[PDB]
Amino acid sequence: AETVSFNFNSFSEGNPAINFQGDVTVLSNGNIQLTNLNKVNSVGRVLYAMPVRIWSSATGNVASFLTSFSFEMKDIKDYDPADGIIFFIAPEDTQIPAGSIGGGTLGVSDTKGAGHFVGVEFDTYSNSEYNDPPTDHVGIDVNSVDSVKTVPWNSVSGAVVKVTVIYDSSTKTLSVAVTNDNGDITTIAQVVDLKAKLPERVKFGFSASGSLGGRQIHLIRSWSFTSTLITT
Amino acid sequence: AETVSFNFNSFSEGNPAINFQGDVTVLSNGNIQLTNLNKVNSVGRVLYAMPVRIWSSATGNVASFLTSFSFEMKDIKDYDPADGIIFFIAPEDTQIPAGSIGGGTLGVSDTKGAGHFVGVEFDTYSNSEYNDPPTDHVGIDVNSVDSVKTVPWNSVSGAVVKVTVIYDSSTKTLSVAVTNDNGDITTIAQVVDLKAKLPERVKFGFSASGSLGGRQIHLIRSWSFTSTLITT
Amino acid sequence: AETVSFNFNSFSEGNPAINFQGDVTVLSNGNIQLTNLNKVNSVGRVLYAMPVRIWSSATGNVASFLTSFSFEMKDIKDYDPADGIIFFIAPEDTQIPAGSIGGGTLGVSDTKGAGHFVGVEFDTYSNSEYNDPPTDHVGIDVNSVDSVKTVPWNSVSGAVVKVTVIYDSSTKTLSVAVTNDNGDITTIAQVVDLKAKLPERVKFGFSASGSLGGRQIHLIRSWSFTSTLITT
Amino acid sequence: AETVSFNFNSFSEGNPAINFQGDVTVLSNGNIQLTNLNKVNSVGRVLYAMPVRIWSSATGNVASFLTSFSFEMKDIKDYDPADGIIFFIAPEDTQIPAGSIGGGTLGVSDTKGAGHFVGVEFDTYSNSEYNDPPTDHVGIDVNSVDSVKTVPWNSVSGAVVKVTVIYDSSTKTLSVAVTNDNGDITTIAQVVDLKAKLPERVKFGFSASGSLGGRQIHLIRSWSFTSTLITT
Ligand SMILES: OC[C@H]1O[C@H](OC[C@H]2O[C@@H](O)[C@H](O)[C@@H](O)[C@@H]2O)[C@H](O)[C@@H](O)[C@H]1O
Ligand SMILES: OC[C@H]1O[C@H](O)[C@H](O)[C@@H](O)[C@H]1O
Ligand SMILES: OC[C@H]1O[C@H](O)[C@H](O)[C@@H](O)[C@H]1O
Ligand SMILES: OC[C@H]1O[C@H](O)[C@H](O)[C@@H](O)[C@H]1O
Ligand SMILES: [Ca+2]
Ligand SMILES: [Ca+2]
Ligand SMILES: [Ca+2]
Ligand SMILES: [Ca+2]
Ligand SMILES: [Mn+2]
Ligand SMILES: [Mn+2]
Ligand SMILES: [Mn+2]
Ligand SMILES: [Mn+2]
Repeated sequence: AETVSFNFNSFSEGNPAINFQGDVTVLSNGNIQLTNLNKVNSVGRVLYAMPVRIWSSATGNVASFLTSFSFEMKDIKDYDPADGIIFFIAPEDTQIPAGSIGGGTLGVSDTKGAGHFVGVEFDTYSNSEYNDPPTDHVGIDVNSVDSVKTVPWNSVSGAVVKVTVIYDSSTKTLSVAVTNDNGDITTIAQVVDLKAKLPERVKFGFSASGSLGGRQIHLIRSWSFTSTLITT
Repeated sequence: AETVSFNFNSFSEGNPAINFQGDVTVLSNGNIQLTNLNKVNSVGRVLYAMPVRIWSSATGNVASFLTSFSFEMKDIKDYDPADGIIFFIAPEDTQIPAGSIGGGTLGVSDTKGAGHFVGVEFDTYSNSEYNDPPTDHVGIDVNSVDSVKTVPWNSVSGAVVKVTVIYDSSTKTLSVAVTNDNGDITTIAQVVDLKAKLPERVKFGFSASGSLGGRQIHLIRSWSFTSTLITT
Repeated sequence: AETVSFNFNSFSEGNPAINFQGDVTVLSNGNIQLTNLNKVNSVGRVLYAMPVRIWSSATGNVASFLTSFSFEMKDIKDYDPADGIIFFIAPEDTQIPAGSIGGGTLGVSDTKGAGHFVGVEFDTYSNSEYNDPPTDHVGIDVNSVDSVKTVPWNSVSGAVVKVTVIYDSSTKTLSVAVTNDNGDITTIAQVVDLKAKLPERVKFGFSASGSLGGRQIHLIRSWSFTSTLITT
Repeated sequence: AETVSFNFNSFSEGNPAINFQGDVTVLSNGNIQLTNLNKVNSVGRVLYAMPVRIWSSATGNVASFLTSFSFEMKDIKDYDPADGIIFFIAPEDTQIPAGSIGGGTLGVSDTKGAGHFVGVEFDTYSNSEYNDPPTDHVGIDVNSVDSVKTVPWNSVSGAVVKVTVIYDSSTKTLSVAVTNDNGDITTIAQVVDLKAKLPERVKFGFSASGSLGGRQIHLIRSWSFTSTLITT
């Protein structure tokens, strides 16, 4: 049993266990602020520094995992509160796309909206170019920000959201339970075959992005995670 | 939207919010103890007092939910660690099976292993009459202790186990993640139509059982739960 | 080469290898509950029945021990979570001080806070009369609850805490390491000359107390111990 | 609260969480074998992949850590039962010494015994060139295999040994508790300033070596670890 687990109640610039990319920043309170409010097309991403072996080519066994995190998206004048956050899974060599425009790409794809990754996105801006629902939403993404599936949701400015994700290898099911400010849960599940979509080794993390007129605070407050790959 | 959220840090058999059936007892430390270690074919169960409306005959909507709980199973001389714990959902009028032989029925089915309920079992004994895996296991049961699906698990005596369950109405999936002592995680998911297997009004709870030579300590420590049904 | 080792995964007041002093009871789950929630100034202690030789009056040698135990402390309505647990070493004829007032004395000292012992305390109520720090803390005590040194700590109700203690004769150093709920560790060390503060034969154990308004669950889940006295 | 914690009950050729240097090899049973029996002056080391930040340049705070593990040293026909196993901390760029001659350098220092590391050695051969005690022994080394302090010990062929170390950052005390096969314990402590002897980012692991005439099986069976640095 090859297992990976950790728990962050706060963060601090300096911990080698974390990989910072782009305009990421660690506030004084311990929170991670993914984007810069004075930059255009800002993009910041945080990843667990250590790669996770989600599946073996030898045994063909895929790992299952449980994870929970919490974030916040406070509005600021006078920009459009966009574009949101996305928890994602990518190859360990992953970097912010070359010449990223941020915006509706959430920092994980090119302009077309494609890229190499898997993710649960929290959209606060309806990008019609990526077939985005009309209202805020939660989506399951696979190599594209044009979600394979999405569900209506609402991002309350200054609210702290609680999220729980469960991946079951046996069924390739990716479950997401989102708990809003008002104690109401929201959920979206989807069968995503990770062994088919990503390499044996990957990195998990968070990405947020903005643009010219679309900007907002993107805070990642906590994150606990555990993954287990059977080796027998 | 219709929501129901509650959280139990510790229990008290003098609390109206919970129904106590069988030989359930609440130890001075707040712990719920399902089986009586002294009794034979001891059956103990707990249910949340107020029924939860998991679906509408008017709208046809099914509710999604996120509930988590921690329990503990510990051995004793000179019996066999048995039989197990099971998180179940059933009709609001549910009661322990008439003339319950406890044992491998986890106190929710009849001798043939059939009852009206959907739940997640935590098996510590391999009953062949119910086609059980040769080892300890976690199983998804739908009206029978002859699990729809199962996963090799390991019940470590004296260890506090954390369990997280997600029910996505849309896909009808029931995902489960269990954290062991060795820090490794175990998961199991399975599509189940609550709407087709259960009434619109149900009750959630826990139940355990023992036999003649099969007995062990079954303790439910904490339990949080939130479910939301859309009415629009 | 004189060694004394044992291991308790659970307890039972039947087994005589342990003295039961005070309001201590043993729950059906095998947890040694040290205080009586319904009593005022309750005090309950537990000692390993066999006295341990921690130093020879022949060689002048002192023993080294490695011991680890796990406890739990949980709040209760509607009293202040008090007062704490203390692992301690004392003369084999040790008993709860005469007319103990529980509370901050932790059941090991008299009113002023003086007693004949040595232990690691897990204090959960700042007692100014005993120069207690402002928050919960772990302290090393020598014939007094006015700790020789303490370190900031936090008690999480219902949380199962693990502790590992090492005592090195050569350096007369007592090193503690607390493993909290969240996963973080808290340590504290202090040079304590055992052969100078106690007699050849002593008894190891736990204690806990309470007052009129200070009450809470003080459990002892497990306990392993190994000591070795060089006789060569 | 910056914390790093993991737990290996076994290992696997392929886990990204572990760096393998030298003759290291992973056995079919999960053990790690540090030295190659058919090689001269063999050297094999295993390290925790992620670099650990033991102290901060900003807060001047040094972290504390708890860690335990078990290993096995078995004889072979018909080489000399040498040289031993060392648990150490070193700069994140630590590599097997250049031109390493193995033997009594335990693969962590040069021919004169010097090196940049901190660790607990389990010496099974007496190297007078490093001022070694005459009998098997455990020692606290600081940039040298000429131990800062040692304690008589005994390496029993085939025996599984359990070790627990505690580093209290405040007193800067490094404490070690070893448990021979016969259940007896051996302890050794010594103040060591990590903030002074090592950089901010270091790595933990195990090392072992042999010579042309001295060889033996060095196995690392398990390893758990928790370090915490105070950010506030
Ligand atoms: O809250 C529980 C607490 O109760 C006591 O606290 C000391 C208390 O004594 C009364 O004499 C004084 O009037 C008041 O000012 C003091 O605060 C108990 O001593 C303490 O250990 C704890 O149980
Ligand atoms: O006004 C906000 C809006 O601005 C653009 O049109 C960007 O492409 C979108 O992603 C969004 O940020
Ligand atoms: O040994 C215990 C075992 O005994 C039988 O075989 C019962 O049918 C099981 O349910 C279990 O209680
Ligand atoms: O006999 C074995 C012995 O051989 C030499 O003398 C080496 O220097 C030692 O490290 C040890 O390996
Ligand atoms: Ca968008
Ligand atoms: Ca069974
Ligand atoms: Ca106090
Ligand atoms: Ca040597
Ligand atoms: Mn979208
Ligand atoms: Mn079963
Ligand atoms: Mn104190
Ligand atoms: Mn040496």
